[PDB]
Amino acid sequence: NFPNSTNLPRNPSMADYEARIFTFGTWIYSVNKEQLARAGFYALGEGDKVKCFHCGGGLTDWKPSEDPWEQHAKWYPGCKYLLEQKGQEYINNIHLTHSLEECLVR
Amino acid sequence: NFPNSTNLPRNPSMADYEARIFTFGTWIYSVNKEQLARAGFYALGEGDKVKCFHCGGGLTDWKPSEDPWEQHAKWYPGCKYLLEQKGQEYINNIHLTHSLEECLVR
Ligand SMILES: C[C@H](N)c1nc(C(=O)N2CCC[C@H]2C(=O)N[C@@H](Cc2c[nH]c3ccccc23)C(=O)O)co1
Ligand SMILES: C[C@H](N)c1nc(C(=O)N2CCC[C@H]2C(=O)N[C@@H](Cc2c[nH]c3ccccc23)C(=O)O)co1
Ligand SMILES: [Zn+2]
Ligand SMILES: [Zn+2]
Repeated sequence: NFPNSTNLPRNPSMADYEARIFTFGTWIYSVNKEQLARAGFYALGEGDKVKCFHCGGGLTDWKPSEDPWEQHAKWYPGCKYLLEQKGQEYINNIHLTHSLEECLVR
Repeated sequence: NFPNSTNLPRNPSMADYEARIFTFGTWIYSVNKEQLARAGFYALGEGDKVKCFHCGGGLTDWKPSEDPWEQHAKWYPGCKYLLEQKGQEYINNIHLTHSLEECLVR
C-alpha cells in the first residue's frame, strides 16, 4: 500500500488520541507510547509495530534514542497529519538532518 | 577582527536601514542593494564588499544567485541581528543546507 498524502485520514477510527493510546496495552518497548500516540501512531499488537492513523505509514524496531515525530517525517514525509502538527520548517530540518547524516558517514 | 556575537551592534551608525542604503550609491553588482540593506549590510565602497552593521562580518564576490540572508547566516552564524530577523529555525535550515551541499559534492 502507498502512503496516504491526502488531507483525509486513512484510518478514521484511530483519529482520537485516546483511541490510539488504548491499542498499546502494556508497552515494554524503548519508545514511550504516549509520544507515539501524539505522533499519530497506534499499535498493531506484534512487536513494536505502529501505524499512523492518517497516512497509514508503519514503523518497527524502535531503537533507544529514535524519535516518533522524527521517524514519522523521515519515512512518511507526505503525511498531512505530520504537516499539520509540525509545519514544513520542522519537516525540512529533519530531512536535511537525516540526509546530512547519511552523507557524513559516506 | 573576530565576529561580534553580542546583542549590541558593533557599528551603531549603520543601525538604520536608510543609513545603510545610502552607503551604496549606484550599485552595479548582481545582488540587489535593498536586499543587502535589509539583511543588515552596508557598502564599503570597493567592489561589492559589504559589512554587517551588527556583527561586523564582511562578504564579497557576490554571485548572481547568492542570497544576503543565506550568506549572512553561512558566514556569521553568531550574529545576533541575524538571529533577531530570522530565528534559529531558518538559521539551522541554512546551515544544514550548506553542509549537505558540501557533502553531496564530496
Ligand atoms: C523507527 C524504526 N527504526 C524504523 N522503522 C522503520 C520501518 O518500519 N519501515 C520503513 C518504511 C517501511 C517500514 C518497514 O520496514 N516495514 C516492513 C515490515 C512491516 C510489515 N508491516 C508493518 C507494519 C508496521 C511497521 C512495519 C511493518 C515493510 O516491509 O513494510 C523504519 O525505521
Ligand atoms: C557572498 C560571497 N560569495 C562571499 N563572500 C564571502 C566573504 O567575503 N568572506 C567569508 C568570510 C571572510 C570573507 C572574506 O573572504 N573576506 C576577505 C577579504 C576582505 C577584506 N576586507 C573585507 C570586507 C568585506 C568583505 C570582504 C573583505 C578577508 O580576508 O576578510 C564569502 O562568501
Ligand atoms: Zn502519518
Ligand atoms: Zn551580522
